[PDB]
Amino acid sequence: CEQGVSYYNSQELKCCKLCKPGTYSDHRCDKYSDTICGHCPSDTFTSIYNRSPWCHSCRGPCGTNRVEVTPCTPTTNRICHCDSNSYCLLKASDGNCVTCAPKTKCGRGYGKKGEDEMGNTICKKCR
Repeated sequence: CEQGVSYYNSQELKCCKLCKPGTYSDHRCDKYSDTICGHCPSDTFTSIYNRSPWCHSCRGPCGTNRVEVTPCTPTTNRICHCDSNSYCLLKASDGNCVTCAPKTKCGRGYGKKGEDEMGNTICKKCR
């Protein structure tokens, strides 16, 4: 069977179509027909070609101290990032930041030189 297109159905002894992101398996394939895929209901999603019986619930609204970098769409879960003044202290596997921390502010006579791998400010002295 073809990757991200179909899967092997041991009971029907044939490959059956996978459902595209934004859809889920409404009816498995059988001797007569191939998979029947339904549209994800509102506030739900599927991000990969799947055999899912239902779509996944989108995580709730981000909030004031977060920016909604990725909206909740039939193919995308909602993704929340820290604002530009902060960096993430604990990331979720999908990139969603659970915990934001403010970036270090450079003191008087200092300025931004760049950021470290964690996203925090690196300060240099101004000449």
